[PDB]
Amino acid sequence: DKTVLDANLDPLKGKTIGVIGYGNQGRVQATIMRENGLNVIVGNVKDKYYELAKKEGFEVYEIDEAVRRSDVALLLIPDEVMKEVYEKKIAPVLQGKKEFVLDFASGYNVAFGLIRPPKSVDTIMVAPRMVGEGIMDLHKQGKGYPVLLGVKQDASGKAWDYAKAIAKGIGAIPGGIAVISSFEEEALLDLMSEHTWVPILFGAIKACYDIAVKEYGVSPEAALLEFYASGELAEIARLIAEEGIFNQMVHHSTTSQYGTLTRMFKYYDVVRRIVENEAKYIWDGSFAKEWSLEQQAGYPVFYRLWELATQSEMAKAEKELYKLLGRKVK
Amino acid sequence: KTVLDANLDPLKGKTIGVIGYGNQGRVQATIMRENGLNVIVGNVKDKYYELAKKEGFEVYEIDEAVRRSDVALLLIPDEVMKEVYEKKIAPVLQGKKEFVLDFASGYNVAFGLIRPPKSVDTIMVAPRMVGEGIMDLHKQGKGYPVLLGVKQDASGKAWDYAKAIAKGIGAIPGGIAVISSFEEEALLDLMSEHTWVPILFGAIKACYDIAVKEYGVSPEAALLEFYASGELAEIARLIAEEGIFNQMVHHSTTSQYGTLTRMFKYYDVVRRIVENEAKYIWDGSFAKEWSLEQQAGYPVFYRLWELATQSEMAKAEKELYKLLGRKVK
Amino acid sequence: KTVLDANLDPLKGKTIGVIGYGNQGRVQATIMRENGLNVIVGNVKDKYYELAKKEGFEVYEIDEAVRRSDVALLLIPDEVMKEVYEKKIAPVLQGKKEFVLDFASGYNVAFGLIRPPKSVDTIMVAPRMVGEGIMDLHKQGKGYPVLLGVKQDASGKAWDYAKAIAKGIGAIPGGIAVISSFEEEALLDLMSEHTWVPILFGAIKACYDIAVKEYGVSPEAALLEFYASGELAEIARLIAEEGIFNQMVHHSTTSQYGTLTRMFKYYDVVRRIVENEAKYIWDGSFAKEWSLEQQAGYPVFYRLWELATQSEMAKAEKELYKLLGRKVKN
Amino acid sequence: KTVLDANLDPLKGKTIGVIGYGNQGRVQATIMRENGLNVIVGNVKDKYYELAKKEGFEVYEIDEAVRRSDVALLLIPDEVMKEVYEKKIAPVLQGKKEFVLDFASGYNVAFGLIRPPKSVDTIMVAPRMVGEGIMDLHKQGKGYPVLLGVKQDASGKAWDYAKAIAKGIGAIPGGIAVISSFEEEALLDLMSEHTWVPILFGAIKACYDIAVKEYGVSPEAALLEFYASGELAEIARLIAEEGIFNQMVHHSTTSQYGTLTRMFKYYDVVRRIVENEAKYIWDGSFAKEWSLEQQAGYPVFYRLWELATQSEMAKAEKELYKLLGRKVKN
Ligand SMILES: NC(=O)C1=CN([C@@H]2O[C@H](COP(=O)(O)OP(=O)(O)OC[C@H]3O[C@@H](n4cnc5c(N)ncnc54)[C@H](OP(=O)(O)O)[C@@H]3O)[C@@H](O)[C@H]2O)C=CC1
Ligand SMILES: NC(=O)C1=CN([C@@H]2O[C@H](COP(=O)(O)OP(=O)(O)OC[C@H]3O[C@@H](n4cnc5c(N)ncnc54)[C@H](OP(=O)(O)O)[C@@H]3O)[C@@H](O)[C@H]2O)C=CC1
Ligand SMILES: NC(=O)C1=CN([C@@H]2O[C@H](COP(=O)(O)OP(=O)(O)OC[C@H]3O[C@@H](n4cnc5c(N)ncnc54)[C@H](OP(=O)(O)O)[C@@H]3O)[C@@H](O)[C@H]2O)C=CC1
Ligand SMILES: NC(=O)C1=CN([C@@H]2O[C@H](COP(=O)(O)OP(=O)(O)OC[C@H]3O[C@@H](n4cnc5c(N)ncnc54)[C@H](OP(=O)(O)O)[C@@H]3O)[C@@H](O)[C@H]2O)C=CC1
Ligand SMILES: O=C(O)C1(C(=O)O)CC1
Ligand SMILES: O=C(O)C1(C(=O)O)CC1
Ligand SMILES: O=C(O)C1(C(=O)O)CC1
Ligand SMILES: O=C(O)C1(C(=O)O)CC1
Ligand SMILES: O=C(O)C1(C(=O)O)CC1
Ligand SMILES: O=C(O)C1(C(=O)O)CC1
Ligand SMILES: [Mg+2]
Ligand SMILES: [Mg+2]
Ligand SMILES: [Mg+2]
Ligand SMILES: [Mg+2]
Ligand SMILES: [Mg+2]
Ligand SMILES: [Mg+2]
Ligand SMILES: [Mg+2]
Ligand SMILES: [Mg+2]
Repeated sequence: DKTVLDANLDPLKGKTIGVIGYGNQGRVQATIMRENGLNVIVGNVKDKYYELAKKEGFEVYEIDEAVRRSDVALLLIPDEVMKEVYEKKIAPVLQGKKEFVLDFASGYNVAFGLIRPPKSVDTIMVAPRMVGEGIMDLHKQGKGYPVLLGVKQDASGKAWDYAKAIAKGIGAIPGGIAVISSFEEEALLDLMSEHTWVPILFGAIKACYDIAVKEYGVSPEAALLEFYASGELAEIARLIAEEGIFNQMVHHSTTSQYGTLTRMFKYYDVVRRIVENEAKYIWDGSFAKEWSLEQQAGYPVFYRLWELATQSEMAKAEKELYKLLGRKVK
Repeated sequence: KTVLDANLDPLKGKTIGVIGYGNQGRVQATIMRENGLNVIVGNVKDKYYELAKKEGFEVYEIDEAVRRSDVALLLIPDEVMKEVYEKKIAPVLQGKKEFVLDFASGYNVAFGLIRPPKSVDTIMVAPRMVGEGIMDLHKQGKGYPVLLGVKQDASGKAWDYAKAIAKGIGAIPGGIAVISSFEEEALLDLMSEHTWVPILFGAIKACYDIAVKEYGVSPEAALLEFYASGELAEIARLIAEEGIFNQMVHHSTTSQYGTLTRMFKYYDVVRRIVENEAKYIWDGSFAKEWSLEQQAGYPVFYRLWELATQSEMAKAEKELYKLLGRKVK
Repeated sequence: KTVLDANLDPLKGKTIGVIGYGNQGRVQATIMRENGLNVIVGNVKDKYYELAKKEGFEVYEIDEAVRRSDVALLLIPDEVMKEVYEKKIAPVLQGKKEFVLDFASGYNVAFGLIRPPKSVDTIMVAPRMVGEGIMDLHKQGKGYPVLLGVKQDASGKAWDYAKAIAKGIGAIPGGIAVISSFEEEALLDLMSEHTWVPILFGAIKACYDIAVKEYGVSPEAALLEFYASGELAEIARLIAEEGIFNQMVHHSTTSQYGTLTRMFKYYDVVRRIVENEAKYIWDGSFAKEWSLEQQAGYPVFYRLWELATQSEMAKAEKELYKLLGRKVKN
Repeated sequence: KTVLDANLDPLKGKTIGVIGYGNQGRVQATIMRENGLNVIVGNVKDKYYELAKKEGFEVYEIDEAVRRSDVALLLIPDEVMKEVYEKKIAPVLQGKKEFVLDFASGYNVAFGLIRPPKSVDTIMVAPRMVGEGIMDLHKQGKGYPVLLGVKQDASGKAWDYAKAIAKGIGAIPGGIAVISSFEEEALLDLMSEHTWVPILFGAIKACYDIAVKEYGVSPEAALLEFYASGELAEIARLIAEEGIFNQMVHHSTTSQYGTLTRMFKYYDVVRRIVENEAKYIWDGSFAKEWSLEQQAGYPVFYRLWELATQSEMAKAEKELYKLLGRKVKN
């Protein structure tokens, strides 16, 4: 229903695009838009990334200089420090604008109300659902990739004619898929993966090791070679991506199939209660209050939990094994 | 403990017979063919025989391979090793005054489903690898890990065989080889297929069923974030080659902080899950669950593919790939 | 939705192979011979054969019969069908190019105990009827209900057969036919024999064990009120004729008020009894319970008669029938 | 294990910069000037300066002092050390090639609130003493205990400094010095101010609130038995001289038996109180609780003073001291 695959590039012919940020994002969406023939500029603080970006012909300006030069901008800076740069530099300028847009990449700072643009402005979202550099490994092929789209304010009548038209210029369409969503759904799916099935994976290996070694008499050097020092995860995911999450398992054996399914439906009702509680804790914005306060205090907890992980009983006896193998490692 | 090398000299004058020619047969066979070792093959005559007839091997019947040789590698599955030991092979091994029997994975020994005689030496060589990449890793000359173990020894040299085998299947020198048992491997090679495999698939199934049903989300987008992307295919490449707690410097703090605060918040539940799942295996209460299913007709095994492959998630995933250009089943 | 009629020509010009001649075999058999149709009768040779040879039918052996015919009605139980498909029939069915295998109870398909090949059609025709009365009804001319379903179709005409068979077994036109699956066939045909059958027998056993041993009642009277009378037939005949909430006007309000006030007071308990009993069947965790019992020697099945048939209730029941003149136990 | 002595030459030939002149600054300061050592005294100028200029010391401003010297003893609280490192000092320390920063309480390091650079050594020297009695002890000649630790070393001599400092502050030889970390420094220094301090004050508050309001007791007597007398000091002086399980022979059996029978009856409850109170510190979930309070305006710390100082106990205590002649509240 909401599938979107093609859209014209005609609105932007005659409009300036101001890229913001030149991190490991800006070098991708800007370049794919440069060799697609659109007058585009760049804005950053001056560091190694400007000197790099000075070696590429880009018309780098200061930030507030670009955002009075241009017509639209792709605010490709992290979800951490977009608040300071909108509050301090940019937003006192946008009242000097009357026909303008502000294209975001991660809506953590909109759906939770941390930033509030005015009403004479259009806001949109263009989120690559892709690692970001693999795009450059793929865009040469002419095969695009998925994106996401959304709107907060449309005080110009043509928010969608911009958003649908942007994705055609960053190598996403025609050739891939473009999906229609909001910011409120953008931040949830972007967060619920970083809260629910990521740590519960790392939380099990930590407890399939702490049970195999300290209780059941197992060699530490072997316990890791079965969990996550082999090509299991490195190729379980490639198969899930290209075949089907419930269609790869014919490749494995029945002893691997039967034990999986009998225990997947046996624990669907105790990760449900983990996720329901972890989504209500985000839908209500009770995570921004947790993460926005940590930046004020000095990162006191974020500093400790690295020193428990990186000094535990697993990493200690893992760090030696890679020394006994010869990997590229700490 | 670790072994990193051992001479191939015990196995210059004895016959190796590999059984099975499947995902693992060709690779431990071919590598030992190019390493100067008179080796043979034994199987039923089928499509895997036919190319194996096109490869110069002495592909023979099973019990003829085992009156011929004194050593063999029984690379057949953990399911139907029992039928072939009780029926075809084991009545022969009484007629072998000395022999060695090299298993691959010890699901059929540590649980006592098979019991070789006492005039025999049992050993173990388990590739901890994907299986096919080993051949690409034989050409390179970079080996891979293995596991070793013993059930019964009546030669004083159960180890000089096992250590010396792994030198000849492209595992060492260049990789390592770790010392374990059958009892320890059938746990690690099962407790992965019980604990962190399903609880992964059990969360996506409930991070979707909560997003579409209760929170008003597009189905086509819910899949593009979880596991239809390039994400999952490279968070493993980094965990494998950098460190499970050292990839995270690449992500941002919004991705690091939410992870760690919730990993230590749930270590006391997946611990409580795995304790139950290990006691349900250490006591052999899984072989009784899996050996009975084979005897009934696979009745539960047949249903649970029919729920997974007809659920609310796969229905809308099976179509999104049609909107990308990938196959369907 | 609702089927009422279909042709009969898709089966004319073709042979039908009746398998089994039990208390259901003869019914669908004779009705199709009374309709003038070339049908054969495959069986093992016992008293049912010598009977079945006195009835004019042609008998061949099973693997000869299913070869001779074009479709067959495998009217053998759900218990020893697995042995006869595995041993005799199924090695023959690869020697055919179009064929059908008409089942009666799909307990042996939906649970995957049998798996027919790819070049074959599978269907279901379940008489939802007493079975014996159908002969008492074919001498009347009014049909009866059936059920229909498909497991696989490789002819494009899995339905023009199934819809057409039911007209030939005295079910339509005049009754109806309902469209379902095998997966729904076994559930409804099992949820009755798990949920409201035993809970009925489980209450009488506990309305007797409470009236005699705790409240001082004559045993000869406790049975005359529960189930020594035909009053249940006057609840069943009326429920079949009038309506399960319309047979109660015929009773009095003292019988209505106590019923309804307690039907809704316990709907929230038999719900939980049934939810557990349906999840224990949908997942196939009953075939594993019933297919193992056959393999052990029927050890539990043998005991539970000797508790029922030697209990406190049947003892004092078996004598009261001797004190009436009904069939005391053979 | 147990340190008892070390050299003093690694600091001779190098200046020492005393920061802070509080009730701890003067002590380690004067003892090092009494030992004939070139030391300076960096401070803000207040009554502690004018004092500190009357004592002969050289005062410079902070960023002038820490520039002048080679090492410094940052004897300022754990509360406003973050502001002075962030604002003044730390931008200077990149202009040095070898330096040391000797702390006193590692609440501001182990919780990551401060992060010194890579070209710097960090150490810990914690007086485990009242602090004022050290001057009463330096006029005696007997030293006292300390603690030692390291956060980073880039000289190979993080220990020949730390071991050597403690000899210069009247701690060794004659006392001892113990080897620990910052992470253990803050825990033991906090677990005492969380666990056995309040549970003491929490019992007297509930041995008074039960004796007066429920069991009919004179308020003027309930205090004279608990803590109006020096009997606590007669329990503390003896525990320091004799042994925490050897001060009890001096008491009677009625005082011995009731103690021990109830110490082991409640060891399994204060265990659970402390396990929760240590996991709430090891994870740094206290700095997030204390660093936020400073930002809001101290709203809770103002209230909980007004409940204690207006309670039912202090009211009738503040008058009894007026009825004795001790320091009634200022
Ligand atoms: N796994 C991941 O982390 C992935 C994230 N993404 C998204 O893709 C993009 C990632 O590109 P990446 O290159 O990783 O971004 P980086 O963080 O790598 O670079 C950030 C950019 O912002 C500038 N910058 C950083 N901090 C500040 C600051 N405090 N004040 C001002 N400017 C600052 C940087 O330096 P200068 O200004 O000198 O250039 C640079 O241009 C982001 O939008 C991210 O959300 C999507 C997929 C993968
Ligand atoms: N899954 C993996 O990647 C890993 C596998 N292993 C172990 O190695 C072995 C691999 O098993 P798998 O890869 O499944 O082998 P395959 O299923 O890949 O091939 C099966 C082989 O066994 C023969 N075979 C199959 N069924 C029968 C039977 N019923 N009777 C007789 N012969 C039969 C086949 O035909 P023919 O007889 O004509 O050859 C073929 O040679 C297992 O022991 C497994 O534990 C080790 C590490 C990981
Ligand atoms: N209970 C009912 O009223 C209902 C019945 N049905 C279905 O109709 C069928 C009725 O089965 P049922 O009534 O039990 O049949 P019967 O028990 O009435 O008669 C059994 C038939 O099967 C043959 N037979 C029995 N055991 C074997 C065996 N071990 N090997 C070979 N042949 C055997 C018998 O002998 P021979 O082969 O010599 O004839 C006879 O023909 C079932 O599928 C049931 O689900 C449908 C609706 C309700
Ligand atoms: N309190 C105790 O029971 C003991 C504490 N300690 C430890 O030793 C140190 C003692 O701290 P404390 O005794 O509280 O020091 P004091 O409170 O005794 O004196 C405070 C010192 O710091 C300076 N100062 C106070 N506030 C500020 C400020 N906001 N900005 C700049 N300078 C300031 C004061 O004025 P100026 O700068 O003008 O001198 C003075 O020199 C801490 O590290 C503590 O952990 C050691 C033993 C016992
Ligand atoms: O915000 C994040 O961390 C991303 C994710 O969805 O994983 C990259 C966008
Ligand atoms: O079938 C199994 O047991 C294997 C596993 O991955 O655990 C392949 C070896
Ligand atoms: O035996 C069975 O399964 C039947 C039932 O009534 O449930 C007769 C069909
Ligand atoms: O037998 C019945 O149904 C009666 C009732 O109304 O309770 C006694 C008449
Ligand atoms: O810093 C603290 O909190 C101290 C304590 O009372 O334990 C003074 C040392
Ligand atoms: O106050 C006490 O503890 C005494 C006792 O005998 O218990 C008087 C000494
Ligand atoms: Mg994210
Ligand atoms: Mg993610
Ligand atoms: Mg496995
Ligand atoms: Mg595995
Ligand atoms: Mg039934
Ligand atoms: Mg029924
Ligand atoms: Mg303290
Ligand atoms: Mg203290």
